[PDB]
Amino acid sequence: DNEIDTKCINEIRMLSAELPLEAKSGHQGAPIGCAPIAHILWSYVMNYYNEDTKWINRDRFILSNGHASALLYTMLYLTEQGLSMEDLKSFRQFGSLTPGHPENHITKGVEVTTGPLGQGASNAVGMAIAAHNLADKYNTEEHKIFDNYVYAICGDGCMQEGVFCEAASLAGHLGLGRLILLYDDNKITIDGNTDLSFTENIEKKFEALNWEVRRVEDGNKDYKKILHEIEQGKKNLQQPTLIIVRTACGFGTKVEGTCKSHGLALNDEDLKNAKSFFGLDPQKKFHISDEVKEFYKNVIQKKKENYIKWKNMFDDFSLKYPQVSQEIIRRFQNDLPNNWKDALPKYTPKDAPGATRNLSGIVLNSINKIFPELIGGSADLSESNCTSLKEENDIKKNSYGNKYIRFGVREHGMVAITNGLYAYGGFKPYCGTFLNFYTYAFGALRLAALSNHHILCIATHDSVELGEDGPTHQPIEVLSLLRSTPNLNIIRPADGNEVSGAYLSHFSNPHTPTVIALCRNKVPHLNNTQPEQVLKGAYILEDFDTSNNPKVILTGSGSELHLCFEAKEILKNQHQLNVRIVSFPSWTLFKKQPEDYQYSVMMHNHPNLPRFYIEPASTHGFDTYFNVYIGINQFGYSAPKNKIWEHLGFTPENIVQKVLAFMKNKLKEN
Amino acid sequence: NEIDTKCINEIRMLSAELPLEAKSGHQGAPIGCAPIAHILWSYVMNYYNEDTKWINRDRFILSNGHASALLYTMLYLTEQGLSMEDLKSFRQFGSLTPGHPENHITKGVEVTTGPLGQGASNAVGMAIAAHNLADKYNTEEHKIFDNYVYAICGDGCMQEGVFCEAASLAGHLGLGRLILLYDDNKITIDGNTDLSFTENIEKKFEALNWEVRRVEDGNKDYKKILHEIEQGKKNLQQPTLIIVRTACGFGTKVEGTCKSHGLALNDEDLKNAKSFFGLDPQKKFHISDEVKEFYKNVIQKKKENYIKWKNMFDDFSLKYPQVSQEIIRRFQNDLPNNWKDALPKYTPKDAPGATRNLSGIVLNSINKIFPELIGGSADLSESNCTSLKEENDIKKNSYGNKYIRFGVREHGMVAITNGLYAYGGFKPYCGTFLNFYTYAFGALRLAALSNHHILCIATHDSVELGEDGPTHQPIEVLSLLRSTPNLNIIRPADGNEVSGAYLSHFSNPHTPTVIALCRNKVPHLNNTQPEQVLKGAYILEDFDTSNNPKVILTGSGSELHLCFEAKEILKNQHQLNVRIVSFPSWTLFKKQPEDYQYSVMMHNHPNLPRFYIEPASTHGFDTYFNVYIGINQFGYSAPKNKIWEHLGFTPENIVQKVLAFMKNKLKENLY
Ligand SMILES: Cc1ncc(C[n+]2csc(CCOP(=O)(O)OP(=O)(O)O)c2C)c(N)n1
Ligand SMILES: Cc1ncc(C[n+]2csc(CCOP(=O)(O)OP(=O)(O)O)c2C)c(N)n1
Ligand SMILES: [Mg+2]
Ligand SMILES: [Mg+2]
Repeated sequence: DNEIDTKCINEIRMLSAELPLEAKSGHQGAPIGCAPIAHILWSYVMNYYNEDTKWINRDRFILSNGHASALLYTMLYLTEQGLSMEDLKSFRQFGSLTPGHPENHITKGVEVTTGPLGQGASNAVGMAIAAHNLADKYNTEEHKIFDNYVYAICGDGCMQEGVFCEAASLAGHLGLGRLILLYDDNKITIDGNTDLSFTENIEKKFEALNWEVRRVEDGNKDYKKILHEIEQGKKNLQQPTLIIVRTACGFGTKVEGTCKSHGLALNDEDLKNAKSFFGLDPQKKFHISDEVKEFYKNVIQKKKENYIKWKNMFDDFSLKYPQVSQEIIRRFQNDLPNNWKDALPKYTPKDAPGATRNLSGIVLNSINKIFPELIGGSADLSESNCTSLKEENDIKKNSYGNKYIRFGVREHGMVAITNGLYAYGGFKPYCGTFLNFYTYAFGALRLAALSNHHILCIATHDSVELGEDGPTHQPIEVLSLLRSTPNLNIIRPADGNEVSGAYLSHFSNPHTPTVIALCRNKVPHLNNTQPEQVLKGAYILEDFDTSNNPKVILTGSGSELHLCFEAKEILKNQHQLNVRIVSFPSWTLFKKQPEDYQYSVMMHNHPNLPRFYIEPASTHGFDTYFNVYIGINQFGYSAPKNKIWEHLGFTPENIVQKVLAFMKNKLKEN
Repeated sequence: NEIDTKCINEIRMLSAELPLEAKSGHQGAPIGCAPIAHILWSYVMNYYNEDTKWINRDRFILSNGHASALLYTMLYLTEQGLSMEDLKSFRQFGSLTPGHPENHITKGVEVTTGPLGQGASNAVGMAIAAHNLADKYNTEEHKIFDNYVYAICGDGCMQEGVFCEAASLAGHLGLGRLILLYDDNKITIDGNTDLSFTENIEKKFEALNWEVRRVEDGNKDYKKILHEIEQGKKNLQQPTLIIVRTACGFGTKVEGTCKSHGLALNDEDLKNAKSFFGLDPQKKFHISDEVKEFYKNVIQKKKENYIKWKNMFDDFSLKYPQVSQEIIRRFQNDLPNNWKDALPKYTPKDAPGATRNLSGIVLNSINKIFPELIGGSADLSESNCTSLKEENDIKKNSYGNKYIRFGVREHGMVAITNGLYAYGGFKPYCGTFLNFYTYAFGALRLAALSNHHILCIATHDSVELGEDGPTHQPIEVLSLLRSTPNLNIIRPADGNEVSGAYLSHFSNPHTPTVIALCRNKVPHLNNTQPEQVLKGAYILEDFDTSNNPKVILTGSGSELHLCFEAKEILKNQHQLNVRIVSFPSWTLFKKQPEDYQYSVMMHNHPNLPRFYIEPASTHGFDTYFNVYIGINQFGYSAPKNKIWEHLGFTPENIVQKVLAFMKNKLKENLY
């Protein structure tokens, strides 16, 4: 043993613990407990380059137990990856680079946003898929361009969440040996001892999932064993490795091993006492000794030396294989393939009707041919979701350089893995399930929006239009949910041109996740639909004529917009009205537009103008743009689509009656 | 004998005919699981066909809900309220036989399934109830509650996180009254399970502290199915998983292919299958006299067992009348006498309190008079304020308690809470931070669809929670809940409204309630009233009789007190006539007559300033309001006061927005 390692570990414990104390808010116990793991990971195990936190061959790190953020920030400070001491002292303060739970959009060296338990460890499964795939796709005998590992720390909370139960099952099924998960086995959660609620035999469970399991019995002091088990885990490339590290929460302090150690239970005096216990100066606050600084300066230098060897190898590879090097650079710069928009199909009303889910499958297969970086799949609904890619193969154990993932019945794990694939870099991932079952996964979908992860969510069977599977499958509240979530696009295309526009919208908004809502049965290709105009959220398909007849606006989207065209025929020829038709594929994209544009389309500054909307979902929000509408403020039915639409008034005849009734009443009041 | 095989095969074939008639649905699992079903209803399960709400019945759950045609066939054969004409109306509008089972529609359907993983997780809650009631009420001579929970699930349920969570809790609590039969058929929709699902299930469930049993030939070895179920029942210290290997679509042309999952057998195919199984291929929707006679005898034997129980319960009720009356009251869903006396009352003279703490006071008050109150928090008992003083945890070998430590398992917690309600006899509650109910929305939405009367305590409801930051601060959740049918979301502003929110929950017994509660202290407000919370919005201070220009300020939760501070400025510095409206619940308000809604909000007046403040998405606000402060972005890791200052949650910013709206309206009207 060299005392410098123990000195580093103990100064990391106390600096980390000081951040919540300064903020009077946050968690000290796990940062103290996990300091040995962190010292080992950053000083000996992980390969990174402090001057380029986006190095394409870095080992990615994820703190799944995100409440331990003070530990991560201490490590990013010590390894000079972009945090100053003043940043550390700004822990949990407005606008700081050190929020109470790590956010990848705020802080360099933070790969994903954690805090909601189970997400980070599931994200890491997706990064391990990426690491295996790219090694298989690009490495040669002499050039190991991608040879990196995914390291994560988690606690008991992540081990209980279903999202990580799902992701861990897939990780074992796929044999992702590049994943190393260190579990802080400290017998503590917020309510108290884990014995209150959590007594699984974790080792036996993870062996049943096809993980390799290793153990460190004294994770507070045996940092050489932590290093040894990590190094041995890396040698087993056919199984993800779980390392169960036994620690004491708040080790060495007054609150050690009690559930109060979870949070902020060490004041100034308690930290002085802990510093004395650990052999440090109790009078120096926010202090790193010269010897520890010198140690981490040397760590940084050794990391850079390893980076320079890779860089020289990459330059040699790039001379020998220029077109492959060009592809790698393009993918990791998030640049899109040359002439990619030529892959988006175009249609006219003379083409045969098609379901928008099927039209989406045509687009997916078209762009798959020119996007080497496209990756994803369905949660056991590949045919119904139309996500299958012709002539591609499944990612499977010992065959990672493929594009299609069989997620199985794991919506939440799916989306978190999809998040991890995007966050790794170099990928444009997509996922699929029925729209109604994305709420199984909203924990991870909300994080895509907060994290700016550019993921594509194919969501078919978007309404009661799906028919006999019934109310447990028919969304009512989901469109409203998505429209109420910041930085998320929900697009509900009406026909083939608009499906192409929905994919165009996704790739034109590269910091925002997209959900494309798609219908089950065929709908007609409509007059004047335009892919580029989907980007504006709403646009006019047929404007007012030049007559002096009373004016009406009909608006719709998805599988009901064609009903507005049918209603227009009746209103025009049977009731002598002047009807505008507006397509409303995306509320979120529309809200981005200047108000002058929004009023030019919806004319919602006119109180007496009939402004109609139809949508098979909750009417929450409709009063913003509309003053007469048909929605669904109830659960659905197990019945054929036509019977549901008849019962709920999704017919041209009912649109007509609603508009006429609004107008007759308006005229009488006028 | 041959009768059991004949019963099984007629069940296979009648079940397979319902989707064919509807030209929609799933034939393979109903065929594959028919032997399990025959054994469960004919030999294992104790029920009473004339009372599907018998309090000591064995509850059954079909977790692989796409197999609904099988369940309906059994409810028909055991005469539990479905006719042949109902079976022929499978998946038709208004029928009692929807494509996935719905407890609100069909007698003998205990929970609503179809979303995978839910039913098996509900069954864990049902097993908690069965263990709890046995411990609470049984005596040496009177086994009032001695029943078991039976469930069938497929591969999909075994992959879903909600059931991974619930199964972990089931093993931790040692719920030996739970028996789960797993249809291990190597098939899901995409194809072979080896595409995505290769766990060693037996070893995994042993690690979760389940007992695991197996039936290697679940297509034909029905005696072994019966044997393993009966042995599973004898181990009361562990839930039992029975891994039943079947062939999806066994005996038919699609046997063992993923095409068998859905609708892949036509009229000719079913004739061929009937010949394979020794049945008359020319008779459709047919049960033979021999099979009808067999199930008539089953029903009579179940009734004999019920009469024995009823006689014992009558003897118990004479010896312990007060206890018997409590059991009856709980299972009737009736509330204790004078229960509303448990709801505290406050005035503006009382000291400020956080609404989460005030909720904790109400919970402990009603706990004293509600023996049927049960629940807990997902590892946030202190922060959610859900702890019950002087109550004990439910734990292995100690089930007659009221508090559940759910651990870090929000989705499993809500599904278990659903199961506790669906069992009968309970008023369950659960708790987590509001932002983490979207982890559990699969189950929460089903509470609404199923009419499960569950209470969801949801604290830390906004950016007001402060430094934990944007991963913890809801923006979209209030809107989601307001957009969900048959669900109440209530955000009480102070102590009186917290009592009103509990009043609202127990006054609306077929609707789940989410109560959104804040972290820090807020003042008790003028004229708040618990009974008025039932109307969703109501006037706290109404207009005076002056001719000064009118303004309405509306708020809820932790921001309503800001409207009082803004009113003081608008009245004293600007001479305006200001109404204050409390808006604790959009969902309760929407169910009021329009005339009431307009009398409160006055949203038929375009030029009247109608203000609202809420720390969440402005989606929906234009229904009642024309000027407002919301949050259409994610939050911040920062102290609450810093966030409110930055985003304009201040009395002075309310004043500026109202005055700017008014100045502009005057200018437009002068034109
Ligand atoms: C999904 C979710 N549910 C709940 C919380 C609240 N919470 C934060 S940490 C924690 C559990 C703490 O246990 P563990 O992960 O073992 O951490 P330790 O206290 O040992 O550091 C919980 C429930 C959360 N952050 N995310
Ligand atoms: C949460 C959820 N996701 C997806 C579906 C769609 N779905 C219905 S059945 C099924 C898989 C069928 O697998 P299994 O449970 O093994 O049933 P089997 O085909 O063997 O009868 C899926 C994905 C669903 N009903 N619920
Ligand atoms: Mg812990
Ligand atoms: Mg199966």
